[PDB]
Amino acid sequence: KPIEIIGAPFSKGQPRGGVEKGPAALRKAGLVEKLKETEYNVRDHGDLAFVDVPNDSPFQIVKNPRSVGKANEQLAAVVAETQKNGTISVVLGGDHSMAIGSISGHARVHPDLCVIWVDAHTDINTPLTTSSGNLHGQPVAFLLKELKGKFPDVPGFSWVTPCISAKDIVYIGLRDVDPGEHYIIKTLGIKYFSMTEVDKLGIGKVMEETFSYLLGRKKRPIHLSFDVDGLDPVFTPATGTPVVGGLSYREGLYITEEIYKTGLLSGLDIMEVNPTLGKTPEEVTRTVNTAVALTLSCFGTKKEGNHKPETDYL
Amino acid sequence: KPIEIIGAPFSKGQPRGGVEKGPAALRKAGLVEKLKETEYNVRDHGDLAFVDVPNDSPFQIVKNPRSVGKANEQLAAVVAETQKNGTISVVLGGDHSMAIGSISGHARVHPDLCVIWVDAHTDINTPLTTSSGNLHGQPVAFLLKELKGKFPDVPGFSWVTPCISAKDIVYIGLRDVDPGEHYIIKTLGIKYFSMTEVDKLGIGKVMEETFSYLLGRKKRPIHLSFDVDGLDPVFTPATGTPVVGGLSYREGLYITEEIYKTGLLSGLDIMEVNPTLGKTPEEVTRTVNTAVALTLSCFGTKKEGNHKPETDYL
Amino acid sequence: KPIEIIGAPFSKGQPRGGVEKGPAALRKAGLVEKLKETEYNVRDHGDLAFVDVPNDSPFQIVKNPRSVGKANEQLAAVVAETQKNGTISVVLGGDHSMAIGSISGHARVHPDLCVIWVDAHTDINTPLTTSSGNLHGQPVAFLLKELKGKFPDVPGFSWVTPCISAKDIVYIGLRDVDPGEHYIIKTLGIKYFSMTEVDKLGIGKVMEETFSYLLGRKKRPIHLSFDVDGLDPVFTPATGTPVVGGLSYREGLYITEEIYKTGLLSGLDIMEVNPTLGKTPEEVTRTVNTAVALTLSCFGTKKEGNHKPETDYL
Ligand SMILES: [Mn+2]
Ligand SMILES: [Mn+2]
Ligand SMILES: [Mn+2]
Ligand SMILES: [Mn+2]
Ligand SMILES: [Mn+2]
Ligand SMILES: [Mn+2]
Repeated sequence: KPIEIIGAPFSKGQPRGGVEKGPAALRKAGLVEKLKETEYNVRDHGDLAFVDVPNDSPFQIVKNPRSVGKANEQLAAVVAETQKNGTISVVLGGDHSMAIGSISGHARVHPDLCVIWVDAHTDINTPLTTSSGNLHGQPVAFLLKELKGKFPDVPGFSWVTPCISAKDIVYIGLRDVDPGEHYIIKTLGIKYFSMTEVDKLGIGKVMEETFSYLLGRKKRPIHLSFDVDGLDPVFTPATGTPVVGGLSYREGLYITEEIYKTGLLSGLDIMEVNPTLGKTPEEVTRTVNTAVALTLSCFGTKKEGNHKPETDYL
Repeated sequence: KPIEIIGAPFSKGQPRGGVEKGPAALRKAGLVEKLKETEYNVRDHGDLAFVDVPNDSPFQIVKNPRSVGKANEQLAAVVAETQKNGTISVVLGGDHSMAIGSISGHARVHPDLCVIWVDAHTDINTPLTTSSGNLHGQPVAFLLKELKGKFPDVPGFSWVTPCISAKDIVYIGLRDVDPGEHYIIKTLGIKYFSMTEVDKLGIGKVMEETFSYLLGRKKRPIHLSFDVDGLDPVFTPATGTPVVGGLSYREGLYITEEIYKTGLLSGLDIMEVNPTLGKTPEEVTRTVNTAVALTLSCFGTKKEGNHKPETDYL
Repeated sequence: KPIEIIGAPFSKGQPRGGVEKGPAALRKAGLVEKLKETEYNVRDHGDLAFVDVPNDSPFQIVKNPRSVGKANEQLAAVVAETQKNGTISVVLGGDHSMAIGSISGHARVHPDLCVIWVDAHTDINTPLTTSSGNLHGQPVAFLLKELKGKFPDVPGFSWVTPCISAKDIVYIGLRDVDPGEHYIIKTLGIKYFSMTEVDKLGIGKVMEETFSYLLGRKKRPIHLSFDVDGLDPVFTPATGTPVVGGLSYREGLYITEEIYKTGLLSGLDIMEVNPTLGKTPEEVTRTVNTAVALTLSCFGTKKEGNHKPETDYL
């Protein structure tokens, strides 16, 4: 099967600045040429060009509503499209808000897909519950069925069609959940493994459950939405939402690693990688590199080593 | 139920200097206002005022005997008192030596209480076995029944009445135990989980045993004596007794976290936080903040998120 | 039983420079006097003197072939010798290439021995498969039976006699395996626990399997070849082959710790400790000290404390 890399230099989900420089920093780090070396075929679709909706008045709290809406509309399209041609979609963020289009597009071509969301946050706050109007913290809401109608209609997000239900998604990493967000997830009984779960079970066990829970019955495609801030800041320091006590490098890789072995990786999102947010070059480097790492992991690089089939190295 | 915060700016247990600035650095870090936001009621009883016994000759090895004795006498009083009025006692150290009064006072109002001691050390060295005469390393001894008489009588500690037996306490973190201390704990068969145990079992399992072991039969109150140096120096760098390979942040929180869920937290001690001991402001900050973290954890903040009951955020 | 410390200031296995200063930095750090304090007898055999074979032309890729061959010939001798007199052999590297002689000598006196290899690498690349000709990355190959003949004959390694088979060795730590190396290990079905395994199982479980796998049937001696780079660079920073996401300090100790408890430690190798490779004195210090740590662990120091038998400290 083939891979399709899609840039998503967007940053209006987050109030900060620099995440759009994400895909570029990733590419820069050799992400493609590297992916190239795996047993997958690679094509760099480039970075979507985003048209900034002039005069994007805040729809209440929600800021840059239309700017984001249109942004995601394009992406969901490009994604859906390449998904249609059976290529696995890899989106390079850009902030997590772009998630909406990535999943939406995907859903179209693969509606039975499930979602593995790795992040310190749920990003499931609704236009109402957000304490900011930052959409990079409301992705799961627009995509969620159960949350349909449960909030007004934001300008530009008219095209979104809740494409998944709480029994289709699993969180991993959570450690900073807003009262609303918590309520919402505890109410809709959404399966997750906050750091406490992980601490109690061990990444290993966590994956097992995560997998049998989302794939026990039907073996549907898997959409991995990996928020860089999900790993402790000690590995993914360059982000806008750093939270202490998060997934270790090793844990993070184990996840991407196990998900590779499932052979069901259909869609991937590498988000919140914000180059400008680095106390030192190192940090920014460190981040990106693990970012790249995770990515290759998802695609077969194994901590246990790799060799080319049908080839006697002796 | 309500909370009672009691400062314990003491430092004569340790030979170093700066721990008395502990409670202040904690307070400073927003510890109260933060605690305030939990579903507990809060009252800051202030920082006991300690009278330095002029001319405190070393009772043999034991240094600043009377200075400490009187220090703890006051605390055990204030503690006992507020415990009586059913408020959960939170002591901010100050060095671990102050533990004696914190537990003693507590014992009075709740003698059936058990103790969860988190620390890299046992601090169970007797006036005889200590290699220094530093009392901040002899707390468990004065409080221990089994060790009653097993050593001379120190000036000022005349008031102490061994209030617990080796089947009432559990250590977690141990990784630097003196030959004596070891002997003593292995002799009196005291239950513990040194880092090796934790490595073998996983904080999760460790808590399970820790809980069924100390609460299997009777569901007594729980006295948590948390020594900041119990976490790897990578989180709690600002202390006088740093030891490598200790509880991670995540582990440390899991503990306080589980103990919160038991609903039996009766007494707490936040010790050895020594502001002056920081290679950089960061370290000192980092420490304090996790210190605060642990504390709030004990009181309901959950890595998995928090929302207010009977409130539709929608 | 007694201990025999043998220096191996060698560095021609690695292209870098400084590892020969290893044993010295270790000694310097109190390694002996420390070991002395354990319930083992200690004798410092000194650091073998190595004669640099003048004009060591690269046998193809393999560099410094003869220089290394002769180096290991001496060691295998000294090792074999002291092993004969029933003393447990402790070799202080020096680069991992010296492993060949350490194991070889050992094998002679204890051919039924098994090997626990802790390292980020397999160092099982053959003169053919190496991408460099650096022998410090080919140890396991020369010692392996299955790999006998599977490659030309290197100058100076004429004396080596494949002394163990893939069912006698277990890797722990692996996270950087060359395509060849991988192939070779997956082909010969060699048991190992790469970081992914460890992440999935937990050092604890890993040791269990490691032990029942290598000692289930016969309780043979154990040869521990510990490559310093096996721990995350965050503890063992001073090495030529640092790899991210490796064994933690705690994990590393747990291993040496469990292996101590088996009572079967027959041979040990403390390698790749390269003093010159330190961004700061600290790093170099940090490394060495954990190096020493591991070592003492293997010999009875327990995170859970230590006391002298038949002695009432009361
Ligand atoms: Mn996110
Ligand atoms: Mn996030
Ligand atoms: Mn203490
Ligand atoms: Mn301590
Ligand atoms: Mn090696
Ligand atoms: Mn290595």
